[PDB]
Amino acid sequence: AECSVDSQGNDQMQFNTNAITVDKSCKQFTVNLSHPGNLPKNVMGHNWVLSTAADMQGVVTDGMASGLDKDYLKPDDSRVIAHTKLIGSGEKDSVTFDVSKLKEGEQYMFFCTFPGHSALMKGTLTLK
Amino acid sequence: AECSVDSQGNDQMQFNTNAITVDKSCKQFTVNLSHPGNLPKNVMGHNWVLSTAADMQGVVTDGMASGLDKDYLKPDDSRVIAHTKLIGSGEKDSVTFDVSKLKEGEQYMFFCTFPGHSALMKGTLTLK
Ligand SMILES: [Cu+2]
Ligand SMILES: [Cu+2]
Repeated sequence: AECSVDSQGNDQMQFNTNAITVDKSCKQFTVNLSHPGNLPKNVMGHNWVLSTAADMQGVVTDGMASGLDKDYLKPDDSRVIAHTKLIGSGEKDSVTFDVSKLKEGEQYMFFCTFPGHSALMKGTLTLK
Repeated sequence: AECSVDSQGNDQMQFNTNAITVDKSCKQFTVNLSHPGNLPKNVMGHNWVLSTAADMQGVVTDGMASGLDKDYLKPDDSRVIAHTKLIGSGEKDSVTFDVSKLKEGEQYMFFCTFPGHSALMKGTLTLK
């Protein structure tokens, strides 16, 4: 805990939070994502993807085009700071990343890239 | 147009209209649904479903429980007044229903029951 947060993507197409702050003392930060619900990945999969607020749009749009087999992420997208995989219900994944990749004074956004989901499944992240 | 309306459901989970006025001189009313875009039915499928504003929530919950193969509509649901099938991009479907099944002063909603889409794809239908 302290440098980790548990996140949930449900069958209603929402995340349980919309603002995560990363404490400057953390060397690494972990996101544990679970998918409560009953629906399969192909109709209601979720991932936790991080980028800057300004890159988000590019990542969601190139992710959408890559398709379900690339977990709707462009392979080696260098706008992507960190991402989990695309999980279906009852599945779980965790991503740990370097806090050094964040810089204080920049807005980040986490979001899901499964088509249409970022309209509700998104939140701000900031290093503080 | 005369006793019919054309409706579109696109890749960003939006219907092109959000209010339909059926007119009382119509014995029947037709809604012609189409889906602009490129995503298939299992990612961005849409249907047009009508029920009272009061029954929409159960129709949505039971719908989501029916599965993709049942087009996310509970078969022979008593509360659905008219519905198209679920369609992906490039697919088209229509429904004609009799205007005697709507009464004056009752509030009706049209909506899409594909998981997560109702919160964003819905509108009111009025007998005038
Ligand atoms: Cu999602
Ligand atoms: Cu829909």
